[PDB]
Amino acid sequence: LLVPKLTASVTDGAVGVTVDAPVSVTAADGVLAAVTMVNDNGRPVAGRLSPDGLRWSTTEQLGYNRRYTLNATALGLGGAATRQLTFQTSSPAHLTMPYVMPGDGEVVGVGEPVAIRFDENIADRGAAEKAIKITTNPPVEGAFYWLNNREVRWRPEHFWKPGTAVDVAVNTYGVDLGEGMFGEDNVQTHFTIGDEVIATADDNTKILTVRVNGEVVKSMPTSMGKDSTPTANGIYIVGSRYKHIIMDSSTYGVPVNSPNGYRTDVDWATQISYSGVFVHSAPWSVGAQGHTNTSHGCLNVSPSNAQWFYDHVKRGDIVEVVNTVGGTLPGIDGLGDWNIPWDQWRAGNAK
Ligand SMILES: *C(=O)[C@@H]([C@@H]1N=C(C(=O)O)[C@H](SC)[C@@H]1C)[C@@H](C)O
Ligand code: NA
Repeated sequence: LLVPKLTASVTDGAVGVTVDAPVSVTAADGVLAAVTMVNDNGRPVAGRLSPDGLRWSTTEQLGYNRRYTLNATALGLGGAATRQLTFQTSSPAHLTMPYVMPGDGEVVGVGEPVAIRFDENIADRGAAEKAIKITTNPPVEGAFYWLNNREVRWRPEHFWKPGTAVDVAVNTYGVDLGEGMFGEDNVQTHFTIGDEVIATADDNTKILTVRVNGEVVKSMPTSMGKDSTPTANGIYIVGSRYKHIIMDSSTYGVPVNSPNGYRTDVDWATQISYSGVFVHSAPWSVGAQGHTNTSHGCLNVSPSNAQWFYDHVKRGDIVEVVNTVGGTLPGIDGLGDWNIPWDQWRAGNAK
């Protein structure tokens, strides 16, 4: 007859035990008759034993900087076995919280990347990427790319196919993200891709044409950036929408009191770059719209066309600007991800 054997997922005296996984105990040639896990000051840890009595596991989040003591007894025909193990979990120098976009349960356009923004700089980008689990249905190849030291993006080679489910699990709790930095918690979001909405602003015609699944549904006269401050060419991703908003140039680095500084309240504004490009109402330039460029870079349209855009275009839809005397929108703008060539995006920049 064999004496029961106890096996635990941790070892007695271990330090730096990571807290991204549960602690378990398994019995062999016998069953678990008693399992308790207690922190430094005696508080019991929630756990559950399997019906067949063979495996116990913690069922709640284990804490950073804890010393836990596990006590287990196994009983079998051949006798008894009891063990006591004490171990210490990870002690972070710092915690960072991730924030994910887009919103949970949202429907977005075919240009929307998965966005994970940490509230601290990440020293080990690879460890962050590894901790982020993206599911797509139908499955599609995609890749991570960092816009800066805190925010990473994931997208496919081409615009999403309408009807695609996207699930994002950021499993950073218990994960060492470099230089003693650990995830403050996990976060999860799920979203779905809607209709293909692509609006093209052609500087040769000064028209903003809105296509939904390939069909023209709207043609808006526009006035883009004057030659001195032109609208950059390229692919812009639609972000937030505002019934009205005070445009403050200092938000985008430009002192209000300075030469092309400004602080103006505007109607029906749809943001399409972090650098401050909006589609918005411009009653002052309705005469110029469709004829000459007169703005600071924004896409001036009529009050009714700005409101139409507000009502009918959603986060993640696409605005393409072409044929202007500007350069190309920076790939790392914040809403310019599609201007990065796929070979470069796919290669990433985690190192
Ligand atoms: C965009 O060009 C700016 C925005 N558009 C303006 C315009 O005149 O077209 C006004 S300046 C009076 C407003 C500030 C900015 C947000 O980029
Ligand atoms: Na879209």
